[PDB]
Parts: sequence; C-alpha cells; structure tokens
Amino acid sequence: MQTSARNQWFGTITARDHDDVQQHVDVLLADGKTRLKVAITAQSGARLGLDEGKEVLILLKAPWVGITQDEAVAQNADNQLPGIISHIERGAEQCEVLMALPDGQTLCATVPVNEATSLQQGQNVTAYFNADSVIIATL
Amino acid sequence: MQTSARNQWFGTITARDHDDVQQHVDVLLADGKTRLKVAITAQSGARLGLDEGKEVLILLKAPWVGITQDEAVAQNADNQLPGIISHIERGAEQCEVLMALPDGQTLCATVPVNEATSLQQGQNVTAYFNADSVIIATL
Ligand code: NI
Repeated sequence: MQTSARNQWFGTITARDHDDVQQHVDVLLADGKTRLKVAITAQSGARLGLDEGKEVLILLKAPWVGITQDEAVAQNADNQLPGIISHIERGAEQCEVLMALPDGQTLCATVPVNEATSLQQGQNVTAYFNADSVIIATL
Repeated sequence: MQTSARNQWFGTITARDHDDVQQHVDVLLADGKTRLKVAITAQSGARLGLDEGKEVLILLKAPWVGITQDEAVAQNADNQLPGIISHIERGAEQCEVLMALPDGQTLCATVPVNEATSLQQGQNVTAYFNADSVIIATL
C-alpha cells in the first residue's frame, strides 16, 4: 500500500446496512468526530468484513472532492468536510486545492481550472463528495 | 492489496506525462493488450514513481463503471472496454452488471436501475470510465 489517492484516512465502521446489491456503511474518522457515508457492493461488504468495529482506510481520489461555499450544495452531498483553503496551485486545465481540516490533516482536491477561479487561499469552504466516490481498504 | 474496489487489475505503466497539477499515465494491463488512461496528481506521480515499466494495480470501483450500448457514449469517455454481459443482478435502486472481458476476467459495474432497463445477459456492450476515475496502487 501506497496509492495515488491523495486523501487516505483511518476510520472505524459504526454501521452497515444489508441491501443485496449495494450497501452503505457509516465510518467514524481518526478525530473521533467526523462521520462519513460510503457505498460498496454487497459482495465487498461481506468479503472485507465491514461490520461495526472494523478498522479501515478511506481512499478518496482528489478529483472526487468538490469545493463549495453554499450550505445547500454541501448538505445535499453525502459527505461534507468544512475547513480553510491553505494553498492553491493553478495549472493549465486543473488546479490543486489544499484545505486544512481541524484534523491537522490536509485534504487535497483537483478542481477544473475554470471552476476554481473564484477559489482562493484563506477562504472558509466545505469539501464534499458522494458515498460512492470512496474506496474502503483493509490494512 | 485488499480494497472494496470490485475491479482490481494488475498492469504496467507505459508512459507518464509531466503536466504540473494533474498528469496522465498510460497503463498496459496484465492481459498484455488492454490499454488504460489514468489521471493522477503530479505529487502522486512522483511519490509512487509512476514511470515506464513500473508495475501497478488499477483500482476501479464498481459505480465508476458505466455500461453502454451507445458507441458515442463509449467513445466520449477516456477508456472503453467492449465485452459481453454475463450476468445482471437487479436491486431496488442499483444493479450489478457483470461483463466478460475478452481475456476472461469479469468486470463489475454498479448501475442505477433506470440505466440498466435495456441491458440483458449475452449482449454486446461497452464498459467506460474516465481517466480521473481510477486509482493507481503500488504492490
Ligand atoms: Ni497530460
């Protein structure tokens, strides 16, 4: 393990449903405060033993992370992490946006260059993403 | 090695560009014929040492795979993998579409039920996903 996913977080499963095709798990992160929702196939839930108490790694690729200042957009998403932009690197087609989480962690998002022009270091924003944008990995 | 991604394909890097924020790598799969385009951050490219000849594991979550019978949809995407549906499992909200690749591997896609209404076993279809919907893992 070393994956390209720029966001790799420790978490503990605290709930799992039992749909036959796609199930959802609740995951409590290392801060003992942040809660995520993640979808996986029923087969994977069983294979990895994703039951209450199971320790895992959350793999979230940079381009899956949206950045917004709108409360509806953030509350409409499955997951939302507030924080402050610590750095922006502009590029020709994409921009790297780093946001500080109270986590002491740095979240990384890859945002299309045209959509990042209004984003600036120092802004208080919310990072958000779908439950199906996350891969769960077992140590 | 153990992640929820239902598609975990071994391959080797054949090329990597040097774009500043987000770079593209070409991957040749272990079947020696399947080529993929994957986009990763520049830091990841450097950190994982993703250069010609590097062995890697591709992690493609099931919901990131679309299944289409429309060739233009397939062609609009960065990656296209023609195949033959071998099984469809329909849930209330999602459906598991299993597709036989030419080499015999089984590709797994999670597809919203409404997008799977015309799909059936034995049909020729194409699996498709963009370059930024793939994670690269080192062994
Ligand atoms: Ni490029």
